[PDB]
Amino acid sequence: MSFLTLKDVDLKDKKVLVRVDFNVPVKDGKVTSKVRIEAAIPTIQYILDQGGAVILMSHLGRPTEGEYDSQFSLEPVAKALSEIINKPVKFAKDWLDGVDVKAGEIVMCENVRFNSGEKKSTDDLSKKIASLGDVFVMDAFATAHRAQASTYGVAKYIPVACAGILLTNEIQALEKALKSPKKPMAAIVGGSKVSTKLSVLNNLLDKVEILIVGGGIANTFIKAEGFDVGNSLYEQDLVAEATEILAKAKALGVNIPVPVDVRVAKEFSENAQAIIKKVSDVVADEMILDIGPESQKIIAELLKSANTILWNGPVGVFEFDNFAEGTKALSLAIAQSHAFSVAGGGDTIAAIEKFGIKDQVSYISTAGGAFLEFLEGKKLPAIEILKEKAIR
Ligand SMILES: Nc1ncnc2c1ncn2[C@@H]1O[C@H](COP(=O)(O)OP(=O)(O)O)[C@@H](O)[C@H]1O
Repeated sequence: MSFLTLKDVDLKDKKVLVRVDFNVPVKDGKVTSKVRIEAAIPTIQYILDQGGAVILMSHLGRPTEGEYDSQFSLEPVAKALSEIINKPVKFAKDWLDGVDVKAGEIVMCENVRFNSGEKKSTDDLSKKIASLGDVFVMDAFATAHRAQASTYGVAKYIPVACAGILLTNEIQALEKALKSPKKPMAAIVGGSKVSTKLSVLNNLLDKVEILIVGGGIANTFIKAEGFDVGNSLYEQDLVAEATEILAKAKALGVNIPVPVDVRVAKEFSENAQAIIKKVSDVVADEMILDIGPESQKIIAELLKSANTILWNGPVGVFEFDNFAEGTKALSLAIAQSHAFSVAGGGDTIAAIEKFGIKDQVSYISTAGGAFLEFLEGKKLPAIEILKEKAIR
């Protein structure tokens, strides 16, 4: 609401520049997944119906700035879009000098990342991009955490800057979980290290009633509670930090359900056999690879009560069937909850696909760092410039 959306701007007979996420996997000049191209169809369709000309801008892969590289050209993506849309898509390689388009037509620019000044958002390149159209639309959330000429700089100099369909929905789903969640609110933070999720843990610790820690993160908390972890993956350096997190959670009346029991193994492979053990019975030679059935029950209880769920990780190495029970019971609890659920991160997405509960999750973010920076409570430069340019 703080920024303008597609419905708040005049798109009739205007050159409309759209920053999309067409960072799709390519193999031998052919797209192996069309998911992200299918996602931006409503945004493209809407502009076309309003009477404007669409100018698509995107990044692909990791090319070196200031150089052209055919293995990262958006040419196969332009052909892929024309197939899905059924509408002709002109591919512009000389788009910076000029772009020629007529209402009802779609034009695909060559990869932005080739241009000098893109990563640093140079005012030189930002003004050149802004001069190509009348309105700027930002539809690529996965890149909203980076200030770049085609995600941030163009919005400074273009006459009109707004947010597209995908970006408006992503910010709305995330803000419905973070800014003012219907209580109770439960967050699940799982991963290999407390260090990589510390900022997520400190930001959520203030906004939730339930904070479930999982995997390597949970193991560090098990060590903080005084229990022996043996050969389990944990960060010794952060034990003092996780000890403080448990103290602040106590003071703020947050339920951090540290596992009461675990599933331990003597080998890290898909052939190892689970041994259900109380947290206090972990031997030196053993490693915690999943939670126990008592810890699953505690989690299922707490998520049944919740009206908002924020899921960022598993509770076990679910890639191993013998250590998948914990993440299965967690996924099934989230599915049964009917709470507004927001999921993000690769393991969470793999857990959702493996346990086939994708429909039963209200929102699934496919963003990486952009999703994590938002969960950390940080300002996303692409979003902030749209807020400024929305003021009248
Ligand atoms: N008990 C555990 N011990 C070791 N590794 C685990 C355990 N539980 C889960 N993992 C694995 O650790 C990885 C989590 O790392 P991370 O990349 O931070 O997760 P994400 O970024 O998707 O939230 C996952 O691959 C997960 O399967």
